[PDB]
This record gives sequence, structure tokens and C-alpha cells, in this order.
Amino acid sequence: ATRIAILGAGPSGMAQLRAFQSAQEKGAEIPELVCFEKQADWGGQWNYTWRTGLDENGEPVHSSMYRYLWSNGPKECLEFADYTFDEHFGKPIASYPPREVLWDYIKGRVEKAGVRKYIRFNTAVRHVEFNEDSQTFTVTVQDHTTDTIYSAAFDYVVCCTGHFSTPYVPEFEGFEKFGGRILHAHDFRDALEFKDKTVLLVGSSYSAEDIGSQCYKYGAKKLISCYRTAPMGYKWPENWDERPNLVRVDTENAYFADGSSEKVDAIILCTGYIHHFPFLNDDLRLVTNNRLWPLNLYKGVVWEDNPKFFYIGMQDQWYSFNMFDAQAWYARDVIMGRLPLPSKEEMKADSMAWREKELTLVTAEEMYTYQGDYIQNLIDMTDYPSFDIPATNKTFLEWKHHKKENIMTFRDHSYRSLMTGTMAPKHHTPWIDALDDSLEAYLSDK
Amino acid sequence: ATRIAILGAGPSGMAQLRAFQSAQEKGAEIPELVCFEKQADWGGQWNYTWRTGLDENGEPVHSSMYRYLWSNGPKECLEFADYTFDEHFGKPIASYPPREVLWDYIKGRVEKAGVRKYIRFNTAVRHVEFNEDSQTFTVTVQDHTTDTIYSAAFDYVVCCTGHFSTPYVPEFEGFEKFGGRILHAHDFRDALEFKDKTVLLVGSSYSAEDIGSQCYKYGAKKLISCYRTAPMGYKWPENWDERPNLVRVDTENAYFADGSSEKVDAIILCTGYIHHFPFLNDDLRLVTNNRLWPLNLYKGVVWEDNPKFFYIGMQDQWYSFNMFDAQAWYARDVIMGRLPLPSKEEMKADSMAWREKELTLVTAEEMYTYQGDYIQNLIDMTDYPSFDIPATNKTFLEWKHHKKENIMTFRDHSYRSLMTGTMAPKHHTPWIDALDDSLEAYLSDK
Ligand SMILES: Cc1cc2nc3c(=O)[nH]c(=O)nc-3n(C[C@H](O)[C@H](O)[C@H](O)COP(=O)(O)OP(=O)(O)OC[C@H]3O[C@@H](n4cnc5c(N)ncnc54)[C@H](O)[C@@H]3O)c2cc1C
Ligand SMILES: Cc1cc2nc3c(=O)[nH]c(=O)nc-3n(C[C@H](O)[C@H](O)[C@H](O)COP(=O)(O)OP(=O)(O)OC[C@H]3O[C@@H](n4cnc5c(N)ncnc54)[C@H](O)[C@@H]3O)c2cc1C
Ligand SMILES: CC(=O)c1ccc[n+]([C@@H]2O[C@@H](COP(=O)([O-])OP(=O)(O)OC[C@@H]3O[C@@H](n4cnc5c(N)ncnc54)[C@H](OP(=O)(O)O)[C@@H]3O)[C@@H](O)[C@H]2O)c1
Ligand SMILES: CC(=O)c1ccc[n+]([C@@H]2O[C@@H](COP(=O)([O-])OP(=O)(O)OC[C@@H]3O[C@@H](n4cnc5c(N)ncnc54)[C@H](OP(=O)(O)O)[C@@H]3O)[C@@H](O)[C@H]2O)c1
Repeated sequence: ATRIAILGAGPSGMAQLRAFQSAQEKGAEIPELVCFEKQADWGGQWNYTWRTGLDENGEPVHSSMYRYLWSNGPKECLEFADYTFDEHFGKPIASYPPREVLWDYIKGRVEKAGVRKYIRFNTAVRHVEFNEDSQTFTVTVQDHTTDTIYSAAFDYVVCCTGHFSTPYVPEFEGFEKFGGRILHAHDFRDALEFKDKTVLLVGSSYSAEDIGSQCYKYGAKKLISCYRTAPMGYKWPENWDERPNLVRVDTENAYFADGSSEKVDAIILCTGYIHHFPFLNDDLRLVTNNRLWPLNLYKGVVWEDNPKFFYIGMQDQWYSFNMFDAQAWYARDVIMGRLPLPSKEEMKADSMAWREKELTLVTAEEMYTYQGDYIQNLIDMTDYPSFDIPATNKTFLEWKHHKKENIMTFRDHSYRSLMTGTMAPKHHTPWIDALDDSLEAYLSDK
Repeated sequence: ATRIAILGAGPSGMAQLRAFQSAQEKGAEIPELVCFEKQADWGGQWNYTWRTGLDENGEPVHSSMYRYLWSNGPKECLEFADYTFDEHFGKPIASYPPREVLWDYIKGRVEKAGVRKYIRFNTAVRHVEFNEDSQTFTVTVQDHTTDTIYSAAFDYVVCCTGHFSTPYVPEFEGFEKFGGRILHAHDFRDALEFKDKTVLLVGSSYSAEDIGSQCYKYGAKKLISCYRTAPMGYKWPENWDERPNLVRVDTENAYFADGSSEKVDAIILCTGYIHHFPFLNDDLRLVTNNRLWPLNLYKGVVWEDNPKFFYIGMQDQWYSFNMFDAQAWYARDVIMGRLPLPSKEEMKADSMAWREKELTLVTAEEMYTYQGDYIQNLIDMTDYPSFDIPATNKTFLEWKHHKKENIMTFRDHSYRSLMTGTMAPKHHTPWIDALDDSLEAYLSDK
């Protein structure tokens, strides 16, 4: 009786469970499933917590999400092909929902699927070891409800623990004497903490854009963004400027490669994350920077040194929810014997060709399109519903232009669903004025 | 060739190395020693970092220490019996040195001992397993310098990883709505971050007393302390009050079991720590609250279910540095065969009698005196130099009275060394006015 361990109940682990349940619903015999989740509820990043650093059990706090976060790209680019926004909400809604709204949506699918029963919440995965003599994995966990550590044997293991939770936090000279708060983006919670302050944001990617936008929207006095290689380059509001990189700090001031200098109240390092798996030894352990094509993953999913071990969602993410689906459906089919694996040599050659293409990429359009091609290849192999990928790529193109037009109003635009054709209505309140982030305020009138 | 693993190079792991080195200096053959330390330098808590949450490798940040921290008790109560303050500094100093000064002192002893060579820095212990078949331990670590995970075999393991680093962080109704910073004492770094703010401190023990004192000294507008059981009782300054526990928080305000309420800018949970050992399964893992006599430790040191495993410094700490010495010398002597262990039944009965006495303790004096008795029993069994414990107890008595007299000036008093007899002079600057926490300002004549 074959047995599967799924590590994590975020979007990826939820998709993995959904994938199996869907095969079962069609009448197939499926493996026994156990899913381990260290948090008290599913949803992963989208499960908000006020906690910071270490959680109530002493495990690293997982979510990096903050008050007032809304979708960074069109919801239409992340809609599940087997569970639409229309089905879930019963009505059209706008295109960039707040966190709690997206959280409600991803949970809706697995509530309907009835797969909560497979999950052991409040349980941290400590160790995964492969045993050569038995060809099984031993998974060791800590159940923080009973405060006991136990282990169990599995035939296959699917790792869904994310890669945007363990921060990359570089040091700058003087940090030990600066008098204001220093935090990583991962620790950022309520933008109101910085009302009427001067905030320095170190970095120039999605985290800097959006955390600065929150500080702006909720009333920071002044924002400074500094970049290591090139500026974000958007037209920012009046109280926000982009400088070349921080070089040092003193008691109160930041100094930049500019020769400029000024007083700053708080420093937020928006400097990204590391791939970190403390429960894996080197035989199973993925080591990569954040990118579209990590190596050693056949079809981006199958660990090439031991193809009884799988990874979901370890790539950088233009696409997200329906990419995890495409991967989870594929992992499922491999595990079930529907898609036999080629030799290790063929895997290696295939992965090298995908890496060669990855190194070629220059524009944003080339990047999301490459990821669409990856997804296309996955959904063609499986009964996951095909959806219109070139039309999703075109939605990304529109979104890109909207950001360039005006970085503060991109969230005020609407797109059509590629699953239903339903056009998103305009939201009742422009983003800059929509201060309440609750699901109730978003879905109600006003 | 017998082999020992020492887990941690704070004061306890340094003492364990010092104990073995001292035996060797006297002419004995010692085992091979390997010490693993996840930080880049030794000193444990006393090694200051600006970092918070997770460290540069993604390991939990260890030190809970903050800017401007000074010794909480007389230095005379923590003086090494084999390496005096007079030897280290070459002159008298006042009785409550700043963190950097005490760090320099603890490093001084192990610099002189030459024990740096046994330590692998930037290396995090992941797992310790005991193999019944070989009667050895397998220690698996991650070397963050080479990003390599490897394991090695040991005959004995001494755990020195501390118990004041994994926070106990209780949740209060409304924390997910509150607009200012919420942090644990463990994340507290520079008190200047709170200058001109209203700060609520949840708790009523050493962390609350001292973090409040720092916020006060460096210019917080207003301080509130709230207690769960009973108030700290000291006479606080004008802008600081104590009241019954927090019950809930909204967007801007804290509400107390009082019926009282007010606007607060930051909340600091001074609610203590948990014993947390993510690298130990239940066969080896100590489970206890913070107290003078944890169970399952023969002489407070030998793990009773597997007496080839040892714990140093897991008790609550009135005494500290020379308690770790007493423990480390004892662990050393059992490892080397100088002090054969009694049967498991005898160990149990001994530990029970120590626990029975512990539950008897009511006053502060009874508590440090019991810990003095514990230490006496250890140093009598070993060649650690005897020192005057009743005279150390009388120094605690004076310190207690000084705190009762005035909680803001207790650090301005001086005591005599029980090791050398020499009186500590008065510091050049009253604590409230000594804003500079550097070693250089402290040791200078002005
Ligand atoms: C700040 C931020 C904003 C984002 N915004 C968007 C957005 O607007 N749109 C979008 O499409 N994507 C966004 N993302 C991307 C995000 O990666 C995905 O949307 C999605 O959350 C990834 O799903 P996942 O399940 O792979 O990983 P995660 O959501 O990270 O979930 C991993 C799960 O693994 C669990 N886990 C980890 N370690 C252990 C362990 N040792 N034991 C047991 N359980 C463990 C965690 O508790 C968590 O539940 C954002 C990410 C961040 C960090
Ligand atoms: C805020 C605060 C203030 C204090 N003030 C005083 C004071 O004024 N006077 C006093 O006498 N005592 C004070 N203490 C008490 C403190 O417990 C002791 O002084 C002393 O530091 C205990 O030493 P230790 O080596 O047992 O533990 P620690 O100092 O905590 O050191 C443990 C070592 O283990 C390492 N480690 C942990 N986990 C791993 C791992 N998995 N792998 C590898 N290495 C690991 C850590 O990096 C660390 O170096 C204070 C404690 C705190 C928290
Ligand atoms: C479709 C869409 O909306 C989309 C597409 C992709 C990703 N995402 C989102 O983006 C992700 C989140 O993205 P992220 O911004 O958290 O992290 P990254 O993007 O990896 O880069 C931060 C990096 O930080 C900077 N940095 C690193 N070290 C630095 C240093 N020493 N000094 C100054 N800056 C430093 C880097 O600059 P440099 O390396 O010099 O440029 C780079 O800007 C996820 O949340 C995902 O959801 C969304
Ligand atoms: C000789 C000497 O100087 C000495 C002696 C011992 C310790 N220390 C130092 O003190 C240590 C550090 O001591 P610490 O204050 O960090 O931790 P503890 O003392 O364990 O208690 C915090 C606890 O927090 C309170 N608390 C817990 N949950 C609460 C809740 N839900 N609401 C309100 N309050 C709550 C407890 O109240 P309650 O439980 O209700 O009282 C108690 O006050 C170390 O730094 C050590 O160096 C020094």
C-alpha cells in the first residue's frame, strides 16, 4: 500500500492534495497521503500572522506577508483551471484582490475537495532521510500539539515548503550602531508603524516596489530606495526617490555611493530570500538561487539524484497558482506510474536544454513567456485542463504596461478571465484610497 | 581514541573546553574534542548582533542581548575561580560592567587556554542520534562556510546550546489589528528606536525591569508594564506605571484587566523563553520550564535516560559563569572516569530529593542559597577551586537590597571579589548618565 508525504500545506501542498483527490474522484485508486504543516491552518504565505522571527512553537515564522497586501499581478493570471473565480465568489470581482480574498479562494478549492483530513497541522518536519536497503524515506517531525517527535516511512516525498521565507539579509557597515529599526521585508507587518517617518528601502525588485508603496499609501514622511545594479525606474511620488546603493550608516544617517547622505528612521532590507531546507541532507537538498530554471529538477519537479523525491514551486514565479497545479498534476502522474521517467542521462540532457534557453532570456516578456512554455509542456502531459497560455501571456503584457504608465494605479485596471471569459468589474475604491484590506470591505458595497 | 562533541561555544561550551584544557595542563590524557558553534565567534548571548529573527545563514538568531546592556547582578557573583577580574583587566573596575566588557573577560580565559582550535564556527548542529549498536552518537551538522552537511561519530555529547534564545510569545486579542510594532524581548536591540514613544512591556521579571529601564534611560515618552500574577513592586519613575494584565488591543489602544485604556506605539513581550532543541529526538530531549531544578538531570548535568549525554547551564541562573564551570568540571570528570555514576535508581532518588527541596523555596534568598548549595556539592567533587559560596550569597543579599532601595541606581554600587578580596571602586559615571556602552568608555579613567 504505497504512501506519500507532502511537506507543506501552502498553495503547492494544497495543489498536490487536490491533484490526488481529483484522480480519485474520477475513479482511480490513489496512494495513502500524509501532509505535514507547521502552521495551525493552510494557505502558506497567504495565511497572515502578526508574529515575526520565531512562531509560538519556536519554529521560524513562515509568512512574509504584511497588512494591506494585494495581488501583485492580475488574478486572471493565477486562476485555477478546475475552480474558477466565478464558481468560488458567485459574482465578478476586481482584478487585484487583497490577501484575505485570495486566501479565501485557494482554501475554497480544498474545502470543496475535502482534503483537510490528510493534513497534520502544527507539525514541523525535522528530517527526511532516504534508506537504501528498503528504498523508503524516513520522515521525522515534531507534533507541537502533543510536544512529541516521531517518524514515519514513505515511498515518495513531495517537498512544498516554499522559497520566500528564509531571508537573504546582507550586512552594511555601521548596522551595529544605527539607532533606528533594521528589518528585512520578511519582518514587515503594518505600514502604519512607519507613519511620519523617513524609511530607507534597500533593493530594487518586487519587495521594494510594494513595501515602499504601502509606506507611501499609509503615510510615511519620506521614502528612499537604493539599488545595487540598476534603478527600478518608475516615476515615484514626490516624497520618494531612488539613490545608488547604501554604503554605510552611522548613528542616524545613511550614506550612499552617490556621496549623498541623510537622516533615516528605519531600514528595510528588500533583498530577497534563500532556498533553505534544514530537514534535508546533501543527497536530497536543492541548492539554487531564485530563478526560472533551477538545475537538478527533471521537468522542474523531479529530483534527478533520487526521483522518488519531488519539489513543487521552487522556480521564481511570474505564473504561480496554476503553475503549482501543472507541477502537482505531473508529480502525481509520475508517482501513480502514468508517466514513466526516462534514464538519468535523458533527464540531465533535457534539464540542460531548459537551462540553455533560460540563460538566453533578457526581457520581462521573454521571461513570463518562457515560464508559459514550461507550463504548456506540463499541462499537455496530464489531464489538467489546458487553458489559454498565450492569452495569459498577453494579460501579463497589459499588466506590465499598466505598471510603466503609473506604478501607483496599476491595481486600478481590470482584465478578462482566461477560464470563463468573464470581464472583471472596476473595484468600488481606487487603490490609493482603499485603506481597509478586509475581505468583507472588498466584497461588500462602498 | 575517545571523542566528545560540545554543542555551543557560549560561556558553557567555553567552560567545557576550559575544563578539559585545565586537566591536560595538569598532565592528564584527555579525549579528542570537537565543538560546533553556529555563530562566527564565541561568547553566546554575549556576542552582540544587530540581526533579528533569522541570521545571515537562515538559522534562528541566537543572542537576545541589546545595546546598552550591563550586567544584571554583581560581577563578583559570576567571577571565574581560575581566572580573576584582576588577572584579566590588570586593575579594579566597577561591579556591573557593560556587555562588551564581560564578553572581553569570558573570551580572555579561553584565549589564554588556547581552546579556539577545537571549535568549528559558522556550523549549525542539525541532528544528534544515539546508535544502540555501536554505543556512539552521530552528530549531523551544516557547515555554512562551505554550505556542506556532514556527520561524525562521538562517544559523549555535551549540550551547551542555552535556553534563553527561543522566545515564549503569547498572543493577545487584537494583535493582528494593532498598528505599531509588536516584538518579543528577544528582538529588542537599540532603545533609541523608542525615543519619544509610549511603550507597553508585557511581563514582570528581569526582562521587563531592564528593557523598561533602557527605554526610560534613552528617552521613551511613557512606559507601561503589565503583570499576569503580581507587580514587580519597585518604585518606577514618573512616566512609568505598572498595572494588571493586558486583555486586548485595537488599532491604537491597549486595554487592561483594570478597565483602564490608552494609546500605545509599541508592544514588547517580556514573557521569557522555552527550552527548545530542534536537533534532538525524544530519547535525548530535555523538556522543562525555566527553574532551579529541572528533572531528569543527575547532579543537574547527566541526562538520566542516556548518561553519555550531558547538559550544561539548563537551570535558571542566579549564579551563572561559575555554575557553568562547576557543571563542566563535573561533566569532564565523569567523562574521564574520575567519578563513576551510580545506578539509574540512585540517580532518580537523588534528583527527586533535589526537586523536593526546590518546591519548598519561597524567597529570593532561599532561591540563590539553594543554587549556592547545588554548586558547593559540585565543586567539592572536583578540582575546581573552592570559593566562598556563603560570602557570594551575602553579595546577592546586598544586591537585592540595593534593587529594593532604588531600581534605577542599584548598578551604581560596588562589592568585593570573593576570589581576590579586592573591593571594586565606584564607576566614573552613574548608570543613568552612562549613555556610552563601549568597553573603551568604561575602562577609561574619565
Ligand atoms: C511577500 C510576498 C508576496 C507575494 N505576492 C504574490 C502575489 O501577489 N501573487 C502571486 O501569484 N504570488 C505571490 N507570492 C508568491 C508565493 O510564493 C505564492 O503565491 C505561493 O504562496 C507559493 O506557494 P507554496 O505552497 O509553494 O509556498 P508557501 O506559500 O511559502 O507555503 C509553504 C508552506 O510550507 C510550510 N512549511 C515550511 N517549512 C515547513 C516545515 N519544516 N514543516 C512543516 N511545514 C513547513 C509553511 O508553513 C507553508 O504553509 C508572494 C510571495 C511573497 C513572499
Ligand atoms: C537578555 C539576557 C541578559 C542576560 N544578562 C545576564 C547578566 O547580566 N549576568 C549573567 O550572569 N547572565 C546573564 N544572562 C544569562 C545567560 O544565560 C548566561 O550569562 C550565559 O550566556 C549562558 O551561557 P550558555 O553558554 O549556557 O548559553 P548561551 O550564551 O545562550 O550560548 C549558547 C551557544 O550555543 C550556540 N548554539 C545554539 N544552538 C546551536 C546549534 N543548533 N548549533 C550550533 N550552535 C548552537 C549559540 O550560538 C551560542 O553561542 C542573560 C541572558 C539574556 C538572555
Ligand atoms: C508576475 C509577477 O508579479 C512577479 C514576477 C516575478 C517575481 N514576483 C515576486 O517577486 C518575489 C519577491 O522578490 P524580492 O524583491 O523579494 O526578491 P528578488 O526579486 O529576488 O530581488 C531582490 C534583490 O535585492 C537586491 N539586493 C540583493 N543584495 C543586495 C545588496 N547587497 N544591496 C542592495 N540590494 C541588494 C537585488 O538587487 P540586484 O540583484 O542588484 O538587482 C534584488 O533587487 C516574489 O514575491 C514573487 O511573488 C512577481
Ligand atoms: C540573580 C539574577 O540576576 C537572575 C536570576 C534569575 C534570572 N535572571 C535573568 O532573567 C532571565 C530573563 O528573565 P525573563 O523576564 O526573560 O523571563 P522569566 O524570568 O522566566 O519570566 C518572564 C515572565 O513573563 C510573564 N508572562 C508569561 N506569560 C505572560 C502573559 N501571557 N501575560 C503577561 N505576562 C506573562 C511572567 O509572569 P508570571 O509568570 O505571571 O510572573 C514572567 O514575568 C535571564 O536573562 C537571566 O539572566 C537573573
